[PDB]
Amino acid sequence: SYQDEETKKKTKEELDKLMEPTLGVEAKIPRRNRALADKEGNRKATPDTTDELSEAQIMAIWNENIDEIPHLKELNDKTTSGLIYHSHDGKQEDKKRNLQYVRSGYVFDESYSEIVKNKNGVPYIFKNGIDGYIYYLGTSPSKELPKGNKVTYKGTWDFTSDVKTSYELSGFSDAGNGKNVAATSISDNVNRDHKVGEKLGDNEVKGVAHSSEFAVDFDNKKLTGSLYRNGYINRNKAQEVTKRYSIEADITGNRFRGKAKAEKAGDPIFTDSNYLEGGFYGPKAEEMAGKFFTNNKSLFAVFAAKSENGETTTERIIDATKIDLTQFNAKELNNFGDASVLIIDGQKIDLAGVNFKNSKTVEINGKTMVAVACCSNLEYMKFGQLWQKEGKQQVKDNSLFLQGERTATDKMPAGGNYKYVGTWDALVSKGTNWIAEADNNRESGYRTEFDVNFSDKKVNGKLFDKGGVNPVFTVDATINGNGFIGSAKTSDSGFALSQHGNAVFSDIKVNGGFYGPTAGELGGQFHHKSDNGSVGAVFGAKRQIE
Repeated sequence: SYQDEETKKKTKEELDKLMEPTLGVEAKIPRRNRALADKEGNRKATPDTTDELSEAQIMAIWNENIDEIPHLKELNDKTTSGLIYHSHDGKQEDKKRNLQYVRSGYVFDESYSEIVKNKNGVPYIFKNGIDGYIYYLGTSPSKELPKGNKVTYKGTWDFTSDVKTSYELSGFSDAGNGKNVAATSISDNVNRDHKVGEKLGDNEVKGVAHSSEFAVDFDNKKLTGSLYRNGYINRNKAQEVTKRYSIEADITGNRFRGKAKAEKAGDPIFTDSNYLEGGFYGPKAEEMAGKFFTNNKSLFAVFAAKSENGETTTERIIDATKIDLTQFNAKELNNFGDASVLIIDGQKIDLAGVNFKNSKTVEINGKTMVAVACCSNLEYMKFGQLWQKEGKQQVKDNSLFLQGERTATDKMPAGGNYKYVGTWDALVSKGTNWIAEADNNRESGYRTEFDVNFSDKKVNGKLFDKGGVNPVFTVDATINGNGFIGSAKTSDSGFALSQHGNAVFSDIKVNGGFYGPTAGELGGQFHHKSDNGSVGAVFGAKRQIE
């Protein structure tokens, strides 16, 4: 007498490329080509007057190890200067940046000469001076966010302009003033080596280099911020602190999208941007980082900041877990708030498809990955199998995954009783390998039934084998916030898979979540390893009517 409640499909958004989320972003610092001839060996009527910034030069990056600074090894291998620096290298006050989950700013060779000649030996590329990148990179995109109307983050920002020989900028050294090398946060004449609070000697130090501050309103999913330039400070010269930008953004998943507003009029490079995007990093959003690109393409900027502590109450926004089927342990997956996407090496694998469950095969080189994702009636979560192919078919790294976009806790139903119907994937390993495979045969297939009492804050569930009359697994759990937690178990008799004893499981931890606008979807996992008696499982179910 039961069927899927009819809910409105999740609204599909199409992001401009720059607004797509990534672990990090980098851009090369522009350098004017000073060569006098072109590649065919003919004299240029005029030398280049520009070296532009473009959206194509703004690259997504995805290194897992943040201690491995982007391009740092490449720059050391090719340097003839021995003058390699980066914004976290600790050698000056402005390069002491104590972040745990984020790295940002710049990495560069102070003086690198690039001269490319054609086959007839004529130079058609000549660039010299600072060589490097502006960037940010984060790790562990946040799965929980603080509660509250104002959480403060403090940190830095950094930037590179483009190049134009007509630029007449002030405040920048000859090492990068826009004419031959971009004006950057490397060449800006700011306070780099005196700490906040110092006196020189009547002059108080108010800031170091380029500082950022953000006020995040997590409960309204909004944030604002400011970006400051902290000028050179001397005995003969008090510090000029100027605000260059105001920032506003809206939060989606663990990301935010917005704008940067230039605070001073008439500046040829510090101009408005409609293209600001960044995210929260750390398990509980202890840090944030992002970038923007001005609308006239004069500037690519990055920023990074951290909150004072937590210590703070958080609400979970995302589940994304992989259960490995050879060790039966779990690991976190990168996810930005879209459960219908699997993220591997910065490549997004779309999990949706026309059928009830769908297989996607993709080479994220050098690995060739297969994902089998369920299901088409689940809009705010996905689960299934993930493995790597090796010939056809020797399977490698076999695993299960679950992703979901959690219900907001204040949108959790307040009582009472609802039925949830779905399916599941699992591997039980005793002697033989017993498998569960997702299907939509709710009569005799691999069924999952859940009764959820929101009043009693109790979740009860049954998980079936195909054709079975009784469930091979049951779960008892308690609702807390927008998730649930409890235990899975077998019958006291276990279940068969005659020579060896049945598999019997008791008290296996089950973690689950509620997904969607009003918890119309739920899902969870449980895993356990023992010799003998191993099991890994993911499940999902849709709220029913009648």
